[PDB]
Amino acid sequence: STIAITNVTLIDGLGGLPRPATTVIVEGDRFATVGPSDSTPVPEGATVVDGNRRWMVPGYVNGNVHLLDAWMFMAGPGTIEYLARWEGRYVEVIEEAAQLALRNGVTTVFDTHNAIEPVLAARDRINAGISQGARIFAAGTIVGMGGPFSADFHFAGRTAATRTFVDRIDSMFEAGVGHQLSLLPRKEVRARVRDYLSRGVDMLKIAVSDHIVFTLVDRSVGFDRSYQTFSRPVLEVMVEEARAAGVPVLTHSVSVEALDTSVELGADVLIHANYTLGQEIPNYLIDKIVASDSWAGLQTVHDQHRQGLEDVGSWAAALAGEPYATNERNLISANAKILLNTDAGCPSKDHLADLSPVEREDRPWTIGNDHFHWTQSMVEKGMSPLEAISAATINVARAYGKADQIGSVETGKLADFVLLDQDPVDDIRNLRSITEVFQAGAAVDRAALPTTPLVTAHP
Amino acid sequence: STIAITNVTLIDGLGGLPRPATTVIVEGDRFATVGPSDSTPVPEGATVVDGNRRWMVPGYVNGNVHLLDAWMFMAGPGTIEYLARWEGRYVEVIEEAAQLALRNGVTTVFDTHNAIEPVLAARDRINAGISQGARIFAAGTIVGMGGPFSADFHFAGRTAATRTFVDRIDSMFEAGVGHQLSLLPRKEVRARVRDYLSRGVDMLKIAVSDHIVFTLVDRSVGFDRSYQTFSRPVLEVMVEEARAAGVPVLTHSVSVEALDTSVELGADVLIHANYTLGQEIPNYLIDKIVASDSWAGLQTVHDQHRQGLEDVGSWAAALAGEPYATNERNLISANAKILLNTDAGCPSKDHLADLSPVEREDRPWTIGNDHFHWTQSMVEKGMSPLEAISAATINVARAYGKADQIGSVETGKLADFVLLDQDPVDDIRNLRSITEVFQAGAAVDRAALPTTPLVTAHP
Amino acid sequence: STIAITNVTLIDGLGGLPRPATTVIVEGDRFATVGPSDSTPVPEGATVVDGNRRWMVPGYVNGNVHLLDAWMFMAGPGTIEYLARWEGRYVEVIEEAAQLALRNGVTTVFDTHNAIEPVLAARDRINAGISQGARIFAAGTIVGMGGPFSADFHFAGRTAATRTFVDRIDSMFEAGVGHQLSLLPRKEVRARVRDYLSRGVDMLKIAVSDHIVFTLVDRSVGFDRSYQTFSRPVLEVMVEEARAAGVPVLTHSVSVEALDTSVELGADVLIHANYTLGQEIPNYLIDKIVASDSWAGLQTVHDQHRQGLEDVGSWAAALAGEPYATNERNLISANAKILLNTDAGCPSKDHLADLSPVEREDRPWTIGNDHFHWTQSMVEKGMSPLEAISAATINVARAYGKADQIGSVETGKLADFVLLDQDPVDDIRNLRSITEVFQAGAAVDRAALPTTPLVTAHP
Amino acid sequence: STIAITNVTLIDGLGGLPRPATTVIVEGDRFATVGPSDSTPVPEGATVVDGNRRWMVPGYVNGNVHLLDAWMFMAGPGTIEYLARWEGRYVEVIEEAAQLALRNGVTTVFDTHNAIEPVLAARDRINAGISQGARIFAAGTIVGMGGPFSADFHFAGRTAATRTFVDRIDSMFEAGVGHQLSLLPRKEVRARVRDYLSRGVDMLKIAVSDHIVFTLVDRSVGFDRSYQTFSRPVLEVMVEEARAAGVPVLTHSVSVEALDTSVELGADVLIHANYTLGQEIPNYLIDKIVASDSWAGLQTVHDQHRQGLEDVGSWAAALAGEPYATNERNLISANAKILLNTDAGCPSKDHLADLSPVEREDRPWTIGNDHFHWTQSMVEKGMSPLEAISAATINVARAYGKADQIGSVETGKLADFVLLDQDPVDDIRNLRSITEVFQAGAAVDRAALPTTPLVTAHP
Repeated sequence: STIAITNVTLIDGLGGLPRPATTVIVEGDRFATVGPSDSTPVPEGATVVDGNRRWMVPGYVNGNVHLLDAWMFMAGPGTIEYLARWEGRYVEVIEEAAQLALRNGVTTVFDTHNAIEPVLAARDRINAGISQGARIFAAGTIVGMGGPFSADFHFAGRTAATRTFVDRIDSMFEAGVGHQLSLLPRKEVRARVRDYLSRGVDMLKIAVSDHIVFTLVDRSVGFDRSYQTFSRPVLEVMVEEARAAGVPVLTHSVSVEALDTSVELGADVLIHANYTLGQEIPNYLIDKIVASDSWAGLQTVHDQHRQGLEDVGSWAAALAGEPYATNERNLISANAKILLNTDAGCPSKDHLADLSPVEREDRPWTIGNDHFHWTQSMVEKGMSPLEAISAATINVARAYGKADQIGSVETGKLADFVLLDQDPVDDIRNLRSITEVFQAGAAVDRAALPTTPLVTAHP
Repeated sequence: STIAITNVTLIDGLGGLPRPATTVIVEGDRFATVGPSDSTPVPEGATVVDGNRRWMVPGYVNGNVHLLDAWMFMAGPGTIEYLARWEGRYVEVIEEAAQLALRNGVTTVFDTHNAIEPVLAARDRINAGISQGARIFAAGTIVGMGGPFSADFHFAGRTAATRTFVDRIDSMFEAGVGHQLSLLPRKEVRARVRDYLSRGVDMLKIAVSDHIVFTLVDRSVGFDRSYQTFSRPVLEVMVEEARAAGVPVLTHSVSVEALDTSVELGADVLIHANYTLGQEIPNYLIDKIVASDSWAGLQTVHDQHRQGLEDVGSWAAALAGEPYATNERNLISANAKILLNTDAGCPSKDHLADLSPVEREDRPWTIGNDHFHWTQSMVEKGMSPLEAISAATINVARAYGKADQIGSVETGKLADFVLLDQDPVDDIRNLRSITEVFQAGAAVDRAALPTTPLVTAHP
Repeated sequence: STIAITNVTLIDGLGGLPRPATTVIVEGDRFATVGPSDSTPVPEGATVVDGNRRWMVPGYVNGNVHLLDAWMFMAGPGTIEYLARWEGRYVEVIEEAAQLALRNGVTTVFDTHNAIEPVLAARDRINAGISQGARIFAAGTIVGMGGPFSADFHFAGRTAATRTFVDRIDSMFEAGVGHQLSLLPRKEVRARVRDYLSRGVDMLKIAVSDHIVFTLVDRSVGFDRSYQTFSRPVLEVMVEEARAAGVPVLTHSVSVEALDTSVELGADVLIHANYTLGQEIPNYLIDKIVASDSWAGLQTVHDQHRQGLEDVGSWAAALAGEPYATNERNLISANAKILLNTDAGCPSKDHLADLSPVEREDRPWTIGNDHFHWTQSMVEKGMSPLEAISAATINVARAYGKADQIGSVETGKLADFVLLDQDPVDDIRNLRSITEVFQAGAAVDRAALPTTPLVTAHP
Repeated sequence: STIAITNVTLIDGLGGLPRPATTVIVEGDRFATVGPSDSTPVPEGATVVDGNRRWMVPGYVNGNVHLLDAWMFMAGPGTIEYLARWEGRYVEVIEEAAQLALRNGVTTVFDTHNAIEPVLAARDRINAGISQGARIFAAGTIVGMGGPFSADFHFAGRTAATRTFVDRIDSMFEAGVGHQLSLLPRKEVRARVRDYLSRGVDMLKIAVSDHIVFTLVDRSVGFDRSYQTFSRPVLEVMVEEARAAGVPVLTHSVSVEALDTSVELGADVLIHANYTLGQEIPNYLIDKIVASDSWAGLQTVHDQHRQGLEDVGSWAAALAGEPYATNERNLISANAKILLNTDAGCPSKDHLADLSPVEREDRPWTIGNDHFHWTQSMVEKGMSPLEAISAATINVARAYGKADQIGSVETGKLADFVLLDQDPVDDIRNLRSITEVFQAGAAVDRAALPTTPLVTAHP
């Protein structure tokens, strides 16, 4: 169809004032003309879309989620069942999460940890309109990290499951890259980091620091025992390669140091720079990130979500309060360039059942809720009700080099948009009320989504 | 309807001399009339089917298996994934379990330990010929023996798998019966054995003594603790109820104590009969058994498999090794009334895979191979091949009281039998070489089984 | 020199009204003459005691304790270090606990589970006067149970400690009995049971039920499984052999059966009586105990300490409230027959530091404060102050057959007794105030006790 | 004093043609003269010692040892008992081991991981002649590794004992260092290092890669997973302070990086240099090392032990074979320095008892054979018993800057020397020939050692 959406009150999300009396046309995919005129106008064959009493915000863009849920895998009881159920139809399961986002208005997602052949499949099944879902740029595995049954993720179950299964699934995820590279000389690293890269992942996440946490973490004490995965020399050896392909660089930082190094490594996208596992980002580095110009994603929680979570002693609750949010504001109020990151996904129905109602009410990490929560809380961090959005908008997409394409709302750009019911401003939570989601200049049947309920099957 | 045989050389299945040049005829399941007159009638319209060069042996009746394969449950691992994928298809995974008894010749099966619902629904489905398999009378669960994920079975996996999942399944097996009742005053236990009987188990199997033996196993002091779950006045209570509902009473016994205990009640069948855990059976017993009217189940391993388990140190080898055989035989060579008992069921294609190729060839614990294994080994413990197949066929029937229904090939009994190229009387193992298999006056398509494959699907 | 005590108020604690203005006269230990008169005079050349405005109570006797901490163990952790450090000095740890017992006024103590080598020798040491301490009786191991580093106790550490140490330190306990005993023929048990009793244990405590409730560790839950360690022929096979040596048979029973069987052998002392684990003893059984001639050892906790533990949720908090306190009133309300049973001991210096001060204060299971607490709660359950007083003194002696020697100020009997400022009758907590402690005629120096501080030495 | 030990064939341990027909004068430690002459002659008034038929070597110095024997603490079981029992006598336990070193000829011992207060006390005591042991130098703990109940050491351990004893003991090592250093900025990592030396540990060791053999405990997959405890700037900052103090800095490296990072920094000693954890030092790195001028300690085994080890199931067996071994070979022959390195000490009598008799004879990690086994296996890998004999002496001396004090019988040097009844140059193995041992000029009574035995005391 060729469509005209009329009488929209438009948030470009660029940061400009919202403008009412705005009428947007779509050509093909592709936004066409943006102006009010009275209209613009309509080419008589153009499909009508009535935009009275609604808003257009650019289609939401999530910079961090895992289409197959690693927060659970990291979480981790229930990793084994969810992998064994759903094995071999994973690629359709990945497309499940991709839909839940889009259903909630996220047109495009960046996934930083997954199984590469199913997540590439998914990225291929979705773009070609074989499979309904959100546009996915595949991160691949995160380099230097082991499988779902390794450490880095839930470690027991190495002993509770058949060895042949436990390794089987790992090799899917780990591919030829990953954590054994610790030991070995960069020569062979260099070798195996482009054989991998040649696989078509959009991006590279270089795991600069350890993923061993729930495994080691202490039952009274909070965090400790951060480590550093790779040699400082070995670390450029993958940045050179990453630079060579044209994929940008994403980085796992978990400690004040290794964040520093990640900033010195010139990494395009910093994934959870706010979790420094410790002291707040030394008031030094903020003015290096800010100064040395690479984008910074923060992952957040409400106070109200936290207030509950320590009330129930969630132990994933420590991350919410405590030096971590008292640390982001500095970057916010220092105008660090900010990204939408909630490590996220679509968990097994049983793992929701274990959590307290307090805990799974409005859970940030659940892929439908995540971008709303994040946009709601960030303001709680001293952020105007805009930018907030984009925020999710341009800033995740400015930070990958997808900015010219997504999105949007501007002429000659992919037409991905969401229509709201109510003012996004003073109440940032209105992003939830969505009369329509358009993608690639196309309508989404939101009412019936997902296309095939799989991981939402109970019983 | 019709079908008959010519000039077959049959073992009457009572250990009577095989009479060659002999013939069966049979109309509409159960056998019509047998013996040659060197005219055995053909009343025309009749299936001319050749019996030369092959033998007529009654169908195998395996008096212990586990259609959900509970053996794999007391660990190894690989239960967690197994129960997860397959949950809600359970009836099918079992029926496939049942079929692989038919292919390898077992025409009838009693399941000592299962979940009542999908095993009864598997039986209720077969019995109606709604599906293919070996006739099941299904004890349901065992009384006093609880969750697949508790102790008794896969103890690790409370912590590896979510509580919802574990709690959901644990209830699937326990019924109203199970672990607790160790606690209940017995007259209220009376309620909950009885609620259980009315459900439709064809029999009742109480666990006189623990299953904790295998979680922990442990540490290679190759024996050392047993316990007992109920008090005798509860046993004598439990058997009373088992009597009036008309069901056979079966008994799990793992200690020198607890067999004398098991027999006194009047249990018809003693599963795990030879397993005394660190001890040879007392003559005082070898007498209590031989004199007092009860059947002993025995489970055994090859002499070329025995030293395989010992070699790779399989931690199953404690059973193969040491006092079980000298304890086995002393029941055979005291002339006890024994039974074909092998715990078994389909294992994870993976749980198979972790195993050594030694453990894999000749494996006792598969549903297909286990009777071939059993009859073979049992002669190696000093049986008479003709008599051991009595253990395979009539003996199991007479235990549960099924002799008038199944067993030996006599007149008026269910028409179930097997035709073999080589000779059982010469070599019992050559009960393997089958050409035709018939259950209920019906040929079985020997290639189709298991129809819908799940656990077997390779890869 | 013939201790002679004038003007006191004597609680005979046979229940009778305390008689003031009374002097009891001691001739070389073994009290000779209680008096009315006014005094029934002070023969001559006797030592001087000053009794007016003070109360003499019988020197308390303890119907269960653990000198080597058993309690703590079950625990769990803190056993690997405590038993490791004090190895071979064990024998002095025993007396040290009974150095702690005496100074608060416990003049006699019955230990149930302990290590014969240390437990018995220490008593031989104490009685003949080599070491200061409170008289010891000592069942040795509980036949039917293992030791500290197995199940029944601190399971863990098996895999965290040395196999050589592991095996060495149980089998200090286990002796000939406990693991094994379950396996063997009754015939071989009664040889081993007879053999062990030969070592002069004063008692036979047999574990009628299991001691593993702590693999039954669980939260969101409470205990479900209990087992009965031996068959009935073995349990009464033993009680024969205890009858041989003329020793009392004590029973360990945590199920509603089990306790019932304990009853059916006529066990002289029921240890753990009120603990049937999650069930309430039916009044048929409350009646079975009261009619059948045997004693109910009753373990207790503060209504406050319950309210104390219930808050910080001590992992032992479940026996404090719950069906376990609520019944036992049942046993006493019905004139049950009573005995002062407090599993108790002297924990490692650390074992206390791991405890919330709401548990380090007024702890029931610390051998110092152990009896004071038990009496205080027994009045709350519904005892007349004296009869709790009678039952913390003579009953326990009368249960085991010691009322020939200890427990009442009736003459002939051992001179154990205690003097306090305050009247226990109008507050039984005012038993707490000790002025003098006299054992076997002799005064106790309560200032320097324990003589050599070991476990009380910090650090 | 004037000690003169005469007509010995002297090896000053410089790698020359040995010096037969010699007499060396000791005047008050600190050798006065050396020349064959006839003697030189003797100054009388003097201890003339029989030098008949015997050699003189300066006596060994071990450049890697733990006097709490932390090779067991990863083992780990049997860590707890050891630390639990000896505590408070820890100071005597350290001195305990230093005597077995002196008993076997090690005249000076370098201690690379321990608790400060005990070891600096033990050190300071031996120097002060207030106790008898091999002189101590003692790096203190190794920075970046936490207590022995943490990762890097005994697991499980930590959850199987009190949290106080775990916390008290842990802290005692960590000294302010290890673990958290991970958490905190280079700027306050720096300051926290400055405080540490303040007590004067005599060198600095810093773990460039992690101690976690036992977060990976898979036979089969085996060795994978390595980490670095510090980013390069933190190693940098740590390194200079170590210079500002003038303590030799030593490196713990287990990856092909680390090692390549450790030479980059210029840690004098690289400990664990031949351990690539699964990879063989690259050419270019071995010829990087030789230019680099740092001293390489290699931990070596007999081929005799390695077959023995591997024929057990010995968990170190990998460490003997593979490149782990095949590496020292490629390092010795590049004309690269070698340092005498064995982590070693005295394990508890129970730690040894578990192992096969194969494993406990000639055990490299035991402070009795530790050097001997080591020395022999250098000549087995291509050293010259002239250069291997010294590899235990002048290198370890030269490595720490003690070179003008220890390692050769030479200019104004403390008299440490040991007298052999055999020729070491002929068979190295002949370093087991000792007759007497002289430390600081004085003889020590060698069957009198250890003076007080704690760990040794069997049983």
